Amino acid sequence: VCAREPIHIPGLIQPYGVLLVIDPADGRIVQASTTAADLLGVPMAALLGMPYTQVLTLPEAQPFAVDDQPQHLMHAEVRFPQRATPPASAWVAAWHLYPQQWLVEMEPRDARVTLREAMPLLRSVERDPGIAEAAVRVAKGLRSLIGFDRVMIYRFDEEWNGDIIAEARKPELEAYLGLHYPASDIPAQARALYLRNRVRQIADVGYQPSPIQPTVHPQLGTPVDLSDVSLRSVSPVHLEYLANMGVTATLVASIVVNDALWGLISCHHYSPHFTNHAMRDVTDAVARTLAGRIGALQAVARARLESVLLTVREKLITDFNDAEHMTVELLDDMAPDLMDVVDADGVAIFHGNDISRHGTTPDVAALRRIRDHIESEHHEALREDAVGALHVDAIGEVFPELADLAPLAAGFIFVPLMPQSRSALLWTRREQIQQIKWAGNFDLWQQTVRGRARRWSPLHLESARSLRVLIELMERKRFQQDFTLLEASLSRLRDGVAIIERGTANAAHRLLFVNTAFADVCGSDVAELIGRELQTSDAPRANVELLQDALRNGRAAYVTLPLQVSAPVYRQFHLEPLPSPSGVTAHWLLQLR
Amino acid sequence: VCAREPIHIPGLIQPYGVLLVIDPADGRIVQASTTAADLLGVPMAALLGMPYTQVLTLPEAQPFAVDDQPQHLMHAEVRFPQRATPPASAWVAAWHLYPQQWLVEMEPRDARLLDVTLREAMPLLRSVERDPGIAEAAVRVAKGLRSLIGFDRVMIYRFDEEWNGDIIAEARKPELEAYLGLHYPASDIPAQARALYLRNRVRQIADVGYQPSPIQPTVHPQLGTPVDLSDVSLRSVSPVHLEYLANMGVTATLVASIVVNDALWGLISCHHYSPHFTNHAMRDVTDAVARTLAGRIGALQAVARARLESVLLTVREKLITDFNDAEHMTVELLDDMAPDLMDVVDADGVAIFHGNDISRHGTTPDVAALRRIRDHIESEHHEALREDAVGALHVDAIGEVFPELADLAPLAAGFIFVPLMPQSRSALLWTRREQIQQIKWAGNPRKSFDLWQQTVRGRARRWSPLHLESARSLRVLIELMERKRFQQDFTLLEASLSRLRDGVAIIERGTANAAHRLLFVNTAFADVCGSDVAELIGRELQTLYASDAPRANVELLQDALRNGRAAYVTLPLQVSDGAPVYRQFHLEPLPSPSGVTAHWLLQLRD
Ligand SMILES: */C=C/C1=C(C)C(=O)N/C1=C\C1=NC(=C\c2[nH]c(/C=C3\NC(=O)C(C=C)=C3C)c(C)c2CCC(=O)O)/C(CCC(=O)O)=C1C
Ligand SMILES: *C=CC1=C(C)C(=O)N/C1=C\C1=NC(=C\c2[nH]c(/C=C3\NC(=O)C(C=C)=C3C)c(C)c2CCC(=O)O)/C(CCC(=O)O)=C1C
Ligand SMILES: [Cl-]
Repeated sequence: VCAREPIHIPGLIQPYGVLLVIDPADGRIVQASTTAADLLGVPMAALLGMPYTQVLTLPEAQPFAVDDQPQHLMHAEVRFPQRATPPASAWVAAWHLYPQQWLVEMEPRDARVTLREAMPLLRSVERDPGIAEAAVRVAKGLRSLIGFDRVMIYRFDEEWNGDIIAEARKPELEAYLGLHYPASDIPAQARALYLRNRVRQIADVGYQPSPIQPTVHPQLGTPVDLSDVSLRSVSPVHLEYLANMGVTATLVASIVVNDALWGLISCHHYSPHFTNHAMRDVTDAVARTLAGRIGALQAVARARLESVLLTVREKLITDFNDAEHMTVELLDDMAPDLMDVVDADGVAIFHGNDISRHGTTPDVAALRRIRDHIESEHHEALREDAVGALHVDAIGEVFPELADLAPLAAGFIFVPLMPQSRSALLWTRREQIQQIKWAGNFDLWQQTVRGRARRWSPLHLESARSLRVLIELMERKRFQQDFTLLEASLSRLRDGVAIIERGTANAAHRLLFVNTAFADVCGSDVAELIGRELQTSDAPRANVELLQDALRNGRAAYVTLPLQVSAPVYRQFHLEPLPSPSGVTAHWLLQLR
Repeated sequence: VCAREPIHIPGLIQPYGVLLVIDPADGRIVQASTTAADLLGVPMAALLGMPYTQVLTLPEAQPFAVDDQPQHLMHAEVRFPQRATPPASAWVAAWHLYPQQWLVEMEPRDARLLDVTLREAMPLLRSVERDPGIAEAAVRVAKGLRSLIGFDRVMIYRFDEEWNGDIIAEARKPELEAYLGLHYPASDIPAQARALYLRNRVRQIADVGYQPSPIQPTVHPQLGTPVDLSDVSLRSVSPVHLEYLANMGVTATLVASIVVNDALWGLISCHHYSPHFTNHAMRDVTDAVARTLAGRIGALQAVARARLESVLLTVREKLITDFNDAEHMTVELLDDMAPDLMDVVDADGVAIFHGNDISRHGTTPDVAALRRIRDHIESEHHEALREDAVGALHVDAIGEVFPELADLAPLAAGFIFVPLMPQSRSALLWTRREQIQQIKWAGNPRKSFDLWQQTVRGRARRWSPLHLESARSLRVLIELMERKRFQQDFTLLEASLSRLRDGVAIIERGTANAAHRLLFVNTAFADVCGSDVAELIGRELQTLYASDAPRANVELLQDALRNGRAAYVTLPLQVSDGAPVYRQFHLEPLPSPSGVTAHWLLQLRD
């Protein structure tokens, strides 16, 4: 139920500032935070329904009507012309202009040489190698700039769990660097708002919130969507957490990379600390700058890998096409590249009952168990829902029966997906134990994750899909290998054979294959005979009819008929239908001693 | 010789400021620009070898020793304590701290838009950070920077794959002819110049045709090397380039590097037809917008690749299943397949070849013309082309690569051909029709002023590496066709053989560790033996005859197997029941490419 909280409609503000909801129609204040009455000259009752111009004046920029896309005015100087001296400090206001509402949030200026001071840090990260180096540079650098007791770089993993990859802290305290946090700690709903509103601040934990006096819109009958307002009251859940932790102030800047939430810049203060708009703007700058390099280094990385992976793949393709006899040594020379293209620990090449095991891989019988399990009708759903190839990161999860084997085959890539059989390819990765330091799931916990291999890189997975061609290459080569063998065998027979292709009644019944013993009795050789109509009257009408009726229907016949001599030569014509997938005769076997 | 100039060691400074080289060992000035003597108070002779501290009055930040990675201190307030009221304008100094040397460059403050300019630039950075597509961001940056600093010209120069430039965006005075859309050669910006723009991201010329300030002790007095400015903004630019700008009428420069993915994507070129020094605060804002724009361009490039890459895969994967599912390739199968098959590679046409048959689709040359192209590629002359090729053979302009096939270009200017090996029977030809290019040059030292429009013919749109990998990823449709065809024929011959009367078996020759086993067995054969076909495949041949069979007769058969020769011997069969069944074993070697027997044909009759 907690992971289902609205959070964007709390109907409360952080007391450090004031919020006003204005009807753009008349320009009158429809809703207001309880803190408004004190800052502005007039108490609540009269302030409600009053025009905004009457109570607050702003010289820099003014609100305006918006058509569809909401527009946001940044923090500018705002004055309160309705009281005999109301500035116990300087005030600054920001707008959120919607087509049905105007949202003005105001807070003190403060400031205390900032954007120029941040420039050397930005420049220094914008050119440093690897994420690690940049993360730690940003951590230390922001700790110097904004001055928080803790500055940590929190990276989201694939299942949205966090990891503190970088940290800058006071000499005292215990480092949270290296700690793992669940996905449950930051709900989807919350994560969305960090992508929306990039810099989030908790000025003092355990603040006494300011409720928006008219809770719902008096004419729209809805609460205030505070999704863009910085004054948005945080979940009491999270507040209790921070309070239990001893941290009293919080600054969180979103590390958005390629329009995706990559991670967060988490800042904790064990005393209260309001970060003013000007400073928030600097942290946003460093977050974007860091966010930038991470994606730059990620790009250069992909680029490099992508090429070498192709160079290898392409060697594999030629080497396989060039060789006509798939030998043990062929597969032994091929094996390293075949493993390398996908960064596997082992590979097993299957060719119907035969297994060419290479690298660090389970025993032949164990490999058979894995294949037999995948090819199963139970896991039939798995292959369909799969994309080009079937792959696992922890065999024990996906195939609970195959829970063991994991020390050598924790992860695997399997090609082809169809239970096509004969030729297949099993790439394996051995179990790599993970030592993960939790937040407590008064001391530390180290989960020692077993039965999982290193995650299959999407780039390696596409490398795998790109090798499906080696499977049909084997199959094609194998059929062609067998075909010639059977063609050889047939031609060397004594009992005169020929295959007959049924003409779709448009074409006549023509010869497809003819053996040497057959083409001899006829006289003329094989190449002259391929593509010659079987209808080759002298021969009794009765006997021919029997043969013609078998062809007419797609049935069998056994009839003695005279041939063509270069004695006239009579033979017994043994026509027989060969099984068709459709069940409708398309070919016949003709033999006749 | 010009394309191999040092430029990083000119031994000269831009007169607008002063440069000093300091020995970090005991803080003395080892080298100095001729402009140093006038602003620092003390003339050259005594100023040389003197500690920086005597003329130091920098309160903000001080230099320091470094270890390995050089560090740079930003422009801060510096004062000259040797003269009574030394200037008329405030002076600012920046440091370049190297482990062997310290480089301090100083110049006037000026400002007239400082951090007020940094807040003023914030909504522009904000505006581009949100912008869709490069084209919109480029033009936003152009207009925005033209407003932020009053340059007469602001252009966004994009480097193409061959390091040639294109002015994709431009913001200018109402007057002066727009250079927007103009193409520049790679030769105009040399490799070493390009390298420095990746090194020093922001570079300005205050006034073209400045009287340079030489570094009085030309080489280091103790290290014996010249001063590598590289990071110093005061560095003197090539006279070559200065003459160019002068000929062009421009007097002031400001060039901010658009570095994307650690590579020089392009430049923000700013021209002023009068002189214009852009202050420390000034340069800093352009750097910001340069950082921001470069950011967004890469972001959009990533999201873009990501999107395309997926839809291509989705299509590719439909084609794979659709092709595997169909067992007899019909005209309608290929007609339904055709659009996706063209789309996966963004082709104008495609021709599917299945030995003498051609399924041509889209905008493609005639059947005979297609045959000419294939026959030419499959040629022994162009054998080198297919070897040097990667997964598939691809052309961007058929007339160049295949001079004989110079025509056909209106419909097949570019193509992708698969498979690479002259494997034949099955193939795939993707075509792209001629797209004429109209490229506006600067001129074709060179006066420019007059532009030339090159009208390139016989070329199709460049094959995207993403589309080329899409093509390579479809080689599987070729072996799929071939496999299907061989399997189709094999099954036919296997059918034919199994329905025979004479009683046939194929034998696979073993080794010293393996035995001679039956590969194929018909019914007529498996009947005489008794036990069925599936219960006989993989059976050792020695099994088939009785263990009572005369030593003499078996020997003859064993000799033939031992050597890989033929034999014809009557032998009793291994009768489960007890009825003596004898047959003439007609073993015969089947032709091998090597000529060394690998299989035998066994026929039975006696
Ligand atoms: C030696 C061959 C050269 C020829 C010919 C030529 O025209 N220039 C040559 C050399 C160098 N050019 C250098 C810098 C430079 N080049 C450009 C190019 C353009 N600027 C434009 O505005 C346009 C079109 C509108 C073009 C095609 C720019 C902008 C710059 C930087 C100076 C500036 O901002 O104008 C160069 C390096 C010089 C240096 O910094 O030392 C060399 C050697
Ligand atoms: C319900 C689920 C929640 C549990 C069990 C919990 O502890 N918090 C839950 C919900 C929310 N968390 C939110 C924000 C938030 N969590 C963290 C977590 C950490 N931050 C750290 O610095 C460390 C360790 C060093 C951990 C483990 C952070 C950083 C944030 C963001 C704010 C911050 O800086 O802490 C929210 C959103 C709150 C809101 O704005 O309403 C919810 C809900
Ligand atoms: Cl809203």
